[PDB]
Amino acid sequence: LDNGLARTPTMGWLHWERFMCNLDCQEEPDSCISEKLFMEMAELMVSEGWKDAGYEYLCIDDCWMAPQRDSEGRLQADPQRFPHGIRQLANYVHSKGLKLGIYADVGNKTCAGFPGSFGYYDIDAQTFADWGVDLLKFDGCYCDSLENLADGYKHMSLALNRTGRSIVYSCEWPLYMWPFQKPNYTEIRQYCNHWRNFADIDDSWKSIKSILDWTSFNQERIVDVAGPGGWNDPDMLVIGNFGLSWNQQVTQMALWAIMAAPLFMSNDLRHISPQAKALLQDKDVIAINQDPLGKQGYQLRQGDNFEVWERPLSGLAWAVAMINRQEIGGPRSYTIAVASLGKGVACNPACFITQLLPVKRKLGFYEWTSRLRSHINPTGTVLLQLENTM
Amino acid sequence: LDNGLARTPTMGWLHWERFMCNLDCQEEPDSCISEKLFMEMAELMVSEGWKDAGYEYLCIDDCWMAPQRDSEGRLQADPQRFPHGIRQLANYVHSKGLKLGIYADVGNKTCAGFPGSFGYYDIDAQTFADWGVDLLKFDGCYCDSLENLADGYKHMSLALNRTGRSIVYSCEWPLYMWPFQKPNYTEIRQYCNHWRNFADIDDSWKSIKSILDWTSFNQERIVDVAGPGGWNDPDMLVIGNFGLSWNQQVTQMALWAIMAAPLFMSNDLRHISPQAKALLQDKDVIAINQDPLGKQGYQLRQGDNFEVWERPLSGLAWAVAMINRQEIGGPRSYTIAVASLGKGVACNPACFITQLLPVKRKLGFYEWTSRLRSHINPTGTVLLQLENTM
Repeated sequence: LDNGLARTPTMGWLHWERFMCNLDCQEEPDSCISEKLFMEMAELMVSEGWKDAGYEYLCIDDCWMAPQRDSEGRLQADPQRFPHGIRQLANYVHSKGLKLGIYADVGNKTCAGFPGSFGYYDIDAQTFADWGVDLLKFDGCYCDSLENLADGYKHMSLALNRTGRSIVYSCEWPLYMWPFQKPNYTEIRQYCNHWRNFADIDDSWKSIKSILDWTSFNQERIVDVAGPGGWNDPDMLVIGNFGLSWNQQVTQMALWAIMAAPLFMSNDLRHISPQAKALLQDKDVIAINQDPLGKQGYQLRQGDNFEVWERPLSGLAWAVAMINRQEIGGPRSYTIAVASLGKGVACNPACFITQLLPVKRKLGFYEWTSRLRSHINPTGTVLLQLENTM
Repeated sequence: LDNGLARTPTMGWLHWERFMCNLDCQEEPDSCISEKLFMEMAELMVSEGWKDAGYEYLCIDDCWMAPQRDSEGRLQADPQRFPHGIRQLANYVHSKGLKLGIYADVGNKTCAGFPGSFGYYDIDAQTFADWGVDLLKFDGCYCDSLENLADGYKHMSLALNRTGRSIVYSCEWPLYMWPFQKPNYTEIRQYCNHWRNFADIDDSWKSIKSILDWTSFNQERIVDVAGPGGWNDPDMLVIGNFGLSWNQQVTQMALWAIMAAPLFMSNDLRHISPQAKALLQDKDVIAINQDPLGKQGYQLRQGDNFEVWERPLSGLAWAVAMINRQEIGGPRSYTIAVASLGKGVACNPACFITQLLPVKRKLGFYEWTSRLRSHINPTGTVLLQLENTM
């Protein structure tokens, strides 16, 4: 989508995975989906230099809206949970130098069961533009057919442009299209700033394995189309929570960088290990995700429970990631010919590799003839960055 | 097994999960199964007060032996990897105040492919007793029938007593009996200090889930036989490595305690997060595992992705463990009537509950009538200990 936006993969925070559809502010006023929660996440994104580090988009997901529409046919925030409404919430967020996402659904309802947008795209866009929204996540629950779905996504996309406001448009289109026929990715790219491809993420290594595995098994399909203004979305960063171990969290952050994926954390910024904050804010790592070139990485090699992934960067740099998939034993040793690495370009004649993760130790100079030996952790990843002599 | 040993569940360290069958001391001298490894683990068990904390058995698993037997028909250490042999290694360990485990296999071979003990039980026991072995793990690979397997386990047990030395006898008997018929647990209890019931553990929550689930799906069978001198073995502690998050590691430690399991660590004592150490050495928690009573705990309640486990202790105490099995969202609240707890005894009339894990906060006094409210982390467990007013 050529709205001149998402020129690099969007970074921000999205409530869904961690905060789900919680409507109880009796007994749990803390996880409750309410302004006080966004207002507090906003307040914090500033304090702990998430914003400094590049996360700009405070995103609301499903369950913000009241049971039904008002008198004019418009949506509204839930009266009791967003007493002040969105215009004001937006307002507040902006003031802290941030940007606001909201969520809606192509069909007759959101996935939560709340009002959908079928028949209302024109009006609904306007509302959003009106409130000062900066990003919209459109979901695909509850709709007739692929015909309709395909049209809603398009029609909504058009509408948002018509409102004349910059709004990052994040679509769940492709996901809903299987298994009814592969999606035309070039089509979607023309309408969406980014798109959800596979299942939902939850707090598990299983989840992560399977997203990686699927993105992996499907690369020709998707790796090529990705580029400035239109990214593949493998889903949120769950680093921070309860499900993944350290090496597994590095596996995520490393592979979301290789993937030129958007980076929306779903976690609780109010209680977060300080080493999860460390990872999630790694400059060099974020820079890889954010590489201005925008070419999406891919899986090079596979087998003996190891995976090799690599991504071309600007200035003849590359990122390489080695995952250990063996969930037993201790850290394993792995070696590749530095020549079979960055297409055979990076390290001809000479190479400068700094390991970025899990540590950031500079390894030396590597000859075109040289081999890279490295030790990987069970379920972890080694992420390296390569430079040239040139 | 009435050898007056394992009167509480054995604590030590076993190489297998973390170190597996690693024979390359060329390129990996550090994981290589070698005396230097045990020597060094021994060295460290003392330094970092693993021994202080209760872990006493330094255990060798598969792959310590030479390709075949010597001239007299005895086993022998691999010449190159155990230049000094076992008698000396044993010796060294004892001096540090520790006890030495070894591994052998009922059939024609070990699982690694190395020499089995079919036809050699009598001699082989003697060899072990000779070296100063304090524990034997007998495995069940490569043998004809249940007929034979059943006999080897018995015969070996007999033989070890005959040597006249104290040797903890750790059997893999029941495991090799399915799916060929349920095992007679009373029978096994007469010959083994403890026994492996389910599949092998690896570094994953999957593994942990599935052991828990299976032990749980099978309690009547096994829960009741366990007592002093004869324990159910759900396999090693993998806390310390790469696979499990914090809350998952607490789930293991808590649950292995409830399960009156032996505690054999398989991790690298040389590189270990210092908060994995904390947990692994939690006195209070260790206590529960070692409760002198020796009644094994069990799963009380189940569902809505929660689990309730409890164990009777001495002096009318009980441990309760609550597991949150839901791998999405945030921490959940759970409540039980304190009355429905320790069979209804514990907290009649009154109750003193201190949470042991994941923190060790004292909660108040609880009335017989009282409810326990608690909040569990996705994939975590809350471990509570309950005392009486009496």
